[PDB]
Parts: sequence; C-alpha cells; structure tokens
Amino acid sequence: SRRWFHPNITGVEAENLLLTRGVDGSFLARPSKSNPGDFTLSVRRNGAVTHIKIQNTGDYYDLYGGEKFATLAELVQYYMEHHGQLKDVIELKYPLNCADPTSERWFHGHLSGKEAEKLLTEKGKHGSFLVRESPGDFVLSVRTGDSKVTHVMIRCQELKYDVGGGERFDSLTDLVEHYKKNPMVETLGTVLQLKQPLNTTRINAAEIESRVRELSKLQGFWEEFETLQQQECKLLYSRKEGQRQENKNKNRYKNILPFDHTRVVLHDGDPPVSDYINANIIMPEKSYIATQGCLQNTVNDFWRMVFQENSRVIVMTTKEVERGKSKCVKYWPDEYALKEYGVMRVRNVKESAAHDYTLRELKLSKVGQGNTERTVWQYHFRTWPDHGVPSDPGGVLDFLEEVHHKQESIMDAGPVVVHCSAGIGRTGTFIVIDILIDIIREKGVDCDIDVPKTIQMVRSQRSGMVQTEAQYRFIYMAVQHYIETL
Ligand SMILES: C[C@@H]1OCC2(CCN(c3cnc(Sc4ccnc(N)c4Cl)c(N)n3)CC2)[C@@H]1N
Repeated sequence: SRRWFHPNITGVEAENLLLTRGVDGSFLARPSKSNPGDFTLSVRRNGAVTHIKIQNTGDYYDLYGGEKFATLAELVQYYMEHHGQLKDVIELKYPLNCADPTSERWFHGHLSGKEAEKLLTEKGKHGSFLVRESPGDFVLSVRTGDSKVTHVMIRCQELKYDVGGGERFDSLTDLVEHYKKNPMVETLGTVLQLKQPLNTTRINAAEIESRVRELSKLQGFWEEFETLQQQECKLLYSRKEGQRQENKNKNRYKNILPFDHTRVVLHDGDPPVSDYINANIIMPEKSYIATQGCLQNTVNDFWRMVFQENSRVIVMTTKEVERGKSKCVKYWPDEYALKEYGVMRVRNVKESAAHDYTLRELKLSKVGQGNTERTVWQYHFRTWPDHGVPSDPGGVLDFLEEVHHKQESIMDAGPVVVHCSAGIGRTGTFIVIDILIDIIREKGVDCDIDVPKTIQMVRSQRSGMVQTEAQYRFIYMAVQHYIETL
C-alpha cells in the first residue's frame, strides 16, 4: 500500500500528525507547498520531526541525503528494507497512514446523485462503483446486473464511517476495502459487488478540449495525476537482475532498474554475465524499448541490443550534457566516420539538422558479416528544457510524426528505441504521446483514449514511466494539439 502519502497536508499538519499520532520511526510523504512540484518525507526521530526534500524535475525522484528513484513507492520500499542508509541515521519504520480519500480512483467528492447515476448508467458495468460527498456523509453508488444502480448511505458519526450497521471504520478507504472483501447482500439476494471503480478518465478523442478545460479549472489535473500515483504501489515488480553485483556498474542510477519480466535479455554472449542492459520492452495493450542513456561501459551492450532487436529507429530525448552533467555518452561516431563497438560496427553516414532535432543516418552491422548491415535512424531531440516540459507541444509532435513515418516505411523494423538519462521521464512521456497519437491516427477522431490507463499500462513494463504532473499535462496538451491540427 501507499497510505503513507498524504496529498492535502501542510508541513505544520504533518508535524502535529507525527508528534501526536506517530512514534520514533513514524513517517509520511507529501507534496510541497513552498515549492510546488517537490515532495517532503517527514520522519519522527528522537521526539523531533525532520523534513527531507525530494525533488523531481522530470527525470527521477532525487532525495536529499539519499538516492535517485523511479517512484515514491520504490523510494519508501528501499529505505524500509535497507536501514542505516538515510542520513546520523534516519529510520523509516512506521508509515503514518492517510485517511483522506482524494487520490482514490472510486472517490469523486463533489458530484450530485443525478450526475453519479448518469455516470454509472452511461459508463458503468456490473460491479462499477463510486463514492461521492452527500453534509459530511457520503453515498456509495454501485451498478449490478449484466441491470440497476443501488445507493448505500455512508454516515460519518464521531469521525468514523459506517453503512448503517456493523463495523465502524476510521476512513472511507477502510470501509470500501472491507465491503470489497465482504460484500453487502441485499434482502432478495443481490450482491453489491464493488468489482472496479467507475471509469471516468476514458474520453472520446474529439472531446479532448472539453476535458482539458475541466481539468484546467481550480486543479483537476493534479487530482487525476495524484490518483494515478496512488496506483504505483501495485507495480513493485522484481528488479533482481539489475541488483546483481556484475550488473551494478551497468546502471546510471543504482536504484532505477528494469523489471525482470520485461527487461531486454542480451544473447550476443561473450563468455559470464553478458545478458544485461538497463532497458525494457514496452508493448501497447508498434513496440518500444525504453532505456537509459549509455554509460562508457554500456555502449557495446546498447549496440548489441539494437542489433538483436532489429531496431531501426532510436529516439534520443536529451542532450549528452545538461546543466554540466553527463546524461548520455556519445555512442555514435562523428559524421562520415566508422567505429567498432565490440563485435558491432557503426558508420555515421549523414547528419541532418532541423530546428528541434538532428537526424543521424547510421549503418550498423556485425563485424565479420557484411550481410547483417541495416540502416538505423537516430532522431536526436535537442530542444527539451533542462527542467519541466516545452510550453508548446508542436515541436515534439512534428518530431514524433517524422519518427513514426520512418518506422512505418521500414518493413519488419523492430521496436523503436527511446532514451533520455534515466529512461523513465522524457522517455515515458514521448512513448505515451506516441501511443495515444497512434490510436487517433488509425481509429480516427471517433476513438476512445484513456491517458492514465495508458500510463499505468506503460508503468507496469518499466518503473515510473512519466515522472511529473507537468509531463502528464504535456501529454494531454500534445494529444489535444494533434487532434486540433487534423
Ligand atoms: C477527487 C478526484 O475525483 C476524481 C478522481 C480523479 C480522476 N479519476 C481517476 C481515476 N482513476 C485514475 S487511475 C487509472 C485510470 C484508468 N485506468 C487505470 N488503470 C488507472 Cl490506474 C486516475 N488517474 N484518475 C477519478 C477519481 C479523484 N479521486
């Protein structure tokens, strides 16, 4: 679970919460108020509260006096298993759980009963349910059949929740979780199965502008993005291969690792431990490989991956050096030059500069086998800001449009390789826009798109794909711009 995350608390509320309801080792995380876009890990230690800053400009969660992580859940899980790592040590022993339901998928808050019935009727199925605010009370609305809608009243009596009888709960989450395991049974046999929360994020593509406007009001974008973040706790899949000793210096950031079930396994085999790259296959529902920026010691592994997967198009979404820091080593030769990267050979045939990007025409082949030669097109997006996202999606859209046609013109082309520094933020953003635009491209303006469903799907294949709310908003803005210029 991710109950240690409190989305609506100030730093003072967090101090009093940990001092009165926690013990030494109690902790919580929360979004920042003094610097929006940042986070605060508040820990109780020796009767006093320490506030540790977490920064995310779009690449990773950078914990102050700690490490870099793909998700807040991966960060908490790491310190809850590796003690003595956070510093004079700071121990994360006891999560202080959040009773606030704002980030619940099923919680809607302000929503009338007619709006809820209209939502459950037009968008629901058997087991679809939601919870809305009633004068301090709530209403649980559930659909049953193959059909009807039932309204269960949720009373708040002395800071506890109940449906009229039986158990009293500390939160609406604890009530929902209980009636999900132990369903309410109606008089004449109807089982109020709370199978899945009502989907309200799936929209018809033609209505993107209306949704963006609703999300822009005082912000709707923030609730939807934080609701999506609460679902990351379900994606703590194993990353054991990336943790192995012989693979540790093959990772740009030691805690941002590929999921074992989706990682690209290398078979070029130079015999003891030659099967690892910090990369993952991303399959929608065209494929992708989401990867980190090369290190000097992984350049050969990268070209072995490109060759093995039959990839013909690489999308690089970072400059090699940003803010004085190496983000990706130069893994391609200078123009007209030929270089050998282990058993692989690469010639840079031609470079073409465009306003936002540079295209490099590369020829890749295995040393000793000329018949293995294929052209690999490297699209190097150069104008993405050091922090945040572009103010207009036009540049990224024209770039993705070009990348798409190059990929479509190559018969039997393998997955498109996408990379930034950690391979999760700009990488996830570029891939999610390309997925949503591929839907609107094939199935026209009369199609159903679901931005958080698409992100959750890509996040189960690589940790923390799409890092910030600014990127998430950029995705909505990019889909919108694509649809408007159609
Ligand atoms: C107070 C707010 O009221 C509305 C609310 C925000 C928008 N809503 C919403 C619902 N579910 C998700 S995650 C998701 C979506 C679709 N497929 C999958 N697979 C996932 Cl994981 C999301 N990002 N936003 C409805 C709930 C908030 N509670």
